[PDB]
Amino acid sequence: SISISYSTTYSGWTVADYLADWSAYFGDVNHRPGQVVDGSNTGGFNPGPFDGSQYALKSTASDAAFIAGGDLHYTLFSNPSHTLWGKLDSIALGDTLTGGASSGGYALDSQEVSFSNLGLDSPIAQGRDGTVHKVVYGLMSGDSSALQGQIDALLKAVDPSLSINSTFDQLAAAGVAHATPAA
Ligand code: MH0
Repeated sequence: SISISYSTTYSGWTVADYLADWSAYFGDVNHRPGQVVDGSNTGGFNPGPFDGSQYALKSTASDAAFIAGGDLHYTLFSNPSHTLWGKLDSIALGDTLTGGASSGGYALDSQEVSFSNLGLDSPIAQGRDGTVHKVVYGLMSGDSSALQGQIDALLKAVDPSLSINSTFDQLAAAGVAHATPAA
């Protein structure tokens, strides 16, 4: 089942609350045609350059950041172009990236919430319509709807009473979430 870790700072928050709020701070890095010309809004893979167990990206509006974990692959200019696909196990959200390929891996200085054991696997054949692509490109572009939908489906798979409109606390009571110390 999905496993969620959250700082007790967000006790009382719903998952949807938090994601909407995080997305508001992160904004949109404008990773769009004609608007990616350097490393300021690409993010990066570990080990990379185009494949990794992690992909990480910091906001260009704030120091909000996320890390996607799993077995991940970006097609860049090969077909289907600009598609992230593969296995997505985790999404970790917070503030300020640290580390990298040459540091033992990426991490967040403040990791606020993470979602793991997502069990998502999108084949390259699905192109940008794959769930993995939609989830991560959504986050990059200021739209966490895809992530929210997937989390909601995973929670309801555990029990139909669970939701992204559940508080983190309720999800902990249900055995899916685990509180970590204040942020
Ligand atoms: C190797 C650097 C690099 C990384 C890392 C990178 C990471 C990501 N990308 Fe993405 N991306 C990179 C280099 C580009 C460029 C250079 C362009 C601009 C293409 C153009 O101007 O026609 C771009 N990406 C453009 C895109 C576009 C726009 C394509 C279009 O509308 O035609 C999407 C959807 C995209 N990416 C997805 C992603 C996703 C998802 C990730 C996360 C893995």
